[PDB]
Amino acid sequence: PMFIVNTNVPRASVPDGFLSELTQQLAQATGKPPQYIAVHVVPDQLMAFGGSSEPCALCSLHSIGKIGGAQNRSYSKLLCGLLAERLRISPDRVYINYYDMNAANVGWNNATFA
Amino acid sequence: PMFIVNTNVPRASVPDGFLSELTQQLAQATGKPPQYIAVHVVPDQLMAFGGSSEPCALCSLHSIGKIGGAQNRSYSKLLCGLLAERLRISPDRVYINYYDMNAANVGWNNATFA
Amino acid sequence: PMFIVNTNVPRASVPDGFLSELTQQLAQATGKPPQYIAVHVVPDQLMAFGGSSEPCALCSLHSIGKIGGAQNRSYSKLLCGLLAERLRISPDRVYINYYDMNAANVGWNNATFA
Repeated sequence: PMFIVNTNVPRASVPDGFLSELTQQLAQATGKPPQYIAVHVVPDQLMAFGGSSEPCALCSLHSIGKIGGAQNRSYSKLLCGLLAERLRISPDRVYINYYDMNAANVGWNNATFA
Repeated sequence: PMFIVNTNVPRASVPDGFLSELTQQLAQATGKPPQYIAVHVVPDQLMAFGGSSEPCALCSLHSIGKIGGAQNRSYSKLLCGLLAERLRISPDRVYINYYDMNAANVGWNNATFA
Repeated sequence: PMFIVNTNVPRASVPDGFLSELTQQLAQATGKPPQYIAVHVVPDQLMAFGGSSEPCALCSLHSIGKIGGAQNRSYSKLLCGLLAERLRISPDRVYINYYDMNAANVGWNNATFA
C-alpha cells in the first residue's frame, strides 16, 4: 500500500516519527506487512479547501485489494484521526482518494505484482 | 472536487488570488458547492512536455460524478484558459487527467461519501 | 503518456539530461511520439518505503492505452533500470502505479483526446 498526504501545514509542524507512525498504523489497518507500506508527506503546499487556506490535506491511499466501502470508512476514521492529532488538521478539511489497484497495474522490482 | 496543477512556472509567476479563482470557477463549472472544492498548485517543478522545458502543466481533476466526455471538454477549455491567462502556459502543453470517483472511494470528515 | 517520479533522492543527485532520457525511453517503450510524452521528477521528498528512508521512489505512468500486464512488466523493467542506474534507487524500493486512461478523460489543448 502507498499513502500520500499533501498539506499546507509547514514542515516544522510535522512531528519526528510521523512517517513511522503512518507505516505502522497502515500495516495494522490494511493487514499488510510494513515492508510493503510506502508513505509520503508533502508539507508547505499552496492549497485551499472550500476556498480557505486554513490547514487542510489532500491524500491518496493505493492498495492491491483491501479497499471497499467499509474498509475505506475505517481507514478514513484512522487517517483523519492521525491528521487531526499530529498535524492539527480538521477532519472536515481532509480528502482521501482510495484506489483499488489491479496487481498487474503496479510496478515494483522490475516487473509487476501480477 | 479536487484540482491539482503541477507546473514548471515559478512561484512568483502565480498571481495573487489564483487559488480563489480556481475554486470559484470550478464550483461553477462542476455545479458543486464551493465548500467542497479543493485546489492545489505546485510551481517550480522539474518537468518536461514533449521533451521541452518551456512552460507546461500536468494536472488532475477528481470529482464524485460530474465527469464525462462533454463535461471534461468544458473543464479543459476552462482550465487551459485559466492556465494560459494566469500562468502563460500554452494549452497544448497541458495535460489534465479526469477521475470519476466512486463516493465510497472518497474519504472526508472521518468517513466516506457513500 | 505522462510519467511522474517522487523520490527522497536529493536534487543534486538527479543527473543532467535525465528528463530527456526519460522522455526518449518512454516514447520508445510506449511507441508514442516523444512530442506526446510528459515527464516530471520530484526530488527531496519526505518518504519512507517499508519503514525506512534509504533511496526510494513512488511513481505513476498514465497513458491512453498501451497499458496491460505484459506492457507494464516491460515498463517496470525499463523504469526501475533507469532509476537504479541514474538515481541509485534499488528496484525493490520503487512502486509505479499504471493507469489506462480513457481518451475522453484526458484534457489537452482546450478539449479532450476523444
